[PDB]
Amino acid sequence: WALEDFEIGRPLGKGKFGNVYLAREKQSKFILALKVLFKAQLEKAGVEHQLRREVEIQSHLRHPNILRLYGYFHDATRVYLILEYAPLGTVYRELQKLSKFDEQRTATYITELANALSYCHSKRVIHRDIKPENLLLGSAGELKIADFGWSVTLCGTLDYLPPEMIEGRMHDEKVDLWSLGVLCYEFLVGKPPFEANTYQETYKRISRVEFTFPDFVTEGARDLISRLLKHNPSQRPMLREVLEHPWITANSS
Amino acid sequence: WALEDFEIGRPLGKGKFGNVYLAREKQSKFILALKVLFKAQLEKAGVEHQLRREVEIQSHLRHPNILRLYGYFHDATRVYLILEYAPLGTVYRELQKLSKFDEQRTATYITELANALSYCHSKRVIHRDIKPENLLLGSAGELKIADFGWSVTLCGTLDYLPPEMIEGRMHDEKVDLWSLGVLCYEFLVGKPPFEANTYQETYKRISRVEFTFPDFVTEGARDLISRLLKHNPSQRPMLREVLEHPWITANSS
Ligand SMILES: C[C@H]1C[C@](Cc2nc(Nc3nccs3)cc3ccccc23)(C(=O)O)CCN1Cc1cccc(Cl)c1F
Ligand SMILES: C[C@H]1C[C@](Cc2nc(Nc3nccs3)cc3ccccc23)(C(=O)O)CCN1Cc1cccc(Cl)c1F
Repeated sequence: WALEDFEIGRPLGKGKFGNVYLAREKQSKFILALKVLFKAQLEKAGVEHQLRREVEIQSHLRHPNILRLYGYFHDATRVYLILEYAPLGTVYRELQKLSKFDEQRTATYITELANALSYCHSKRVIHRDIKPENLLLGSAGELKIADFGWSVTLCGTLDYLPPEMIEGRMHDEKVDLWSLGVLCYEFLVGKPPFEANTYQETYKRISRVEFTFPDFVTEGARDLISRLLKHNPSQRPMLREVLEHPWITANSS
Repeated sequence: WALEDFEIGRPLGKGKFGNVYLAREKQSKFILALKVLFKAQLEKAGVEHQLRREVEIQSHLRHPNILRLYGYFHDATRVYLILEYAPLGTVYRELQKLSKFDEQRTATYITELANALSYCHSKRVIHRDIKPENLLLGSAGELKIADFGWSVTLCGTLDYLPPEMIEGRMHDEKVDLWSLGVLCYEFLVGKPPFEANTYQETYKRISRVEFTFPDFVTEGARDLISRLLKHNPSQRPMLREVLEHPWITANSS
């Protein structure tokens, strides 16, 4: 794989880490997206190890609701990621356009997200927080997790370590349950549940789990969102509980 | 401060990070220990930031049961730490020499440790795991914590973070309560409570908190050790509870 194998189109975002472009593989004429990351930028920020781990994880993820990584390559200064192109843009842009989503559209997206996350959980892969600007849309309107936000000793010290230092990240697998609650609310309401005018007030609202619903949010949607937005991570439902929630099964396409 | 200000004596340990030596300040003839760390070694291991934070914390710690950092200095390639010299060596060496400690010696050391840790807790400083080889002894037999094992955002992301990602390290302040339990047991018994022939068996014993006491360990010592060695960090006592435990108040000098 080399840069010359691709015809480049319009930019699809610019950042300090990498630029993304629409591209076409020259031989096949297959449309895709090419992300170019600069090695020195990744090294200077101490994110190069984190990137390699996320790319290795992402290589084995094949799901309709996860943005596909077709392959990758590099040269002396840059790493190139060959990605699926999602033609309908972000869920964030769609929410801006529509103001808020109806219950069918929302339950469908939540199902797609929980399916992707359940598929990853079965491979012992968990995801961190999820933002709607990192959720892309395919030609048939399928949502695509596109952030790559995945995660999978000193001598003579084991004897002295407590269980929490050796058992690993205990309930880090529950961060994405809280993200589904925030997204389900944001999709129905048009804004995230803890949004406030200042950092301190936003922090207070999340830490105390202080949120209310507009009157139009229905009983089923409130029940699901209230179960997802638990302060204690272990009390948040399993993804299989989300997929079988009656508001989800009634409204999801 | 410069190297020429000190007369160097015998080595007090050698490692890939730094060498320690007995030293005497030339003008005052005051005995101390000088630790020399190589900047390139610290940088290559990605421990240089961690070191600066621990040294900054350690600069403000003045307690008879914490090894004193008198000051520090550097040149082009190395960082020098000017430390208190503890003439009676480690608690680890004393335990080897005596086989095990009596209840008075043990309760006294536990008190000294809990006092140091309580003093740090009041300054919002917590400690990680504690090993007896990092516990030194002063001329009057006072134990000295000497490991420096102390500890004190993306745009548009706060709205999407769960409480556990913003509230910080929740109960990391409880690791050192588990260390006091392991040390109290090791001091009375002569070996740590979860010691086993293999890594897998040691891991199993800590994770399941599977330990027993030799018949000679008394009721009071069992009560304290059993309260410290709780799997759930939040259920371990506060340091003030350790200091007021009747086995401690009865046996501590
Ligand atoms: C900064 C924005 C630019 C972006 C451009 C854009 N992309 C597509 N489809 C793609 N399929 C693959 C990659 S982009 C379709 C578009 C349709 C109309 C308008 C802009 C479009 C947008 O404005 O929606 C995409 C989202 N982020 C970047 C970004 C964020 C996370 C991950 C990735 Cl990989 C990423 F690129
Ligand atoms: C590898 C061993 C070597 C050591 C040497 C030694 N030190 C002292 N007293 C000191 N007061 C200040 C620093 S050393 C007294 C001794 C008495 C007899 C025999 C050896 C002695 C030992 O064998 O006990 C000390 C413990 N660790 C090193 C070590 C570990 C953690 C922190 C530090 Cl700073 C450190 F140096």
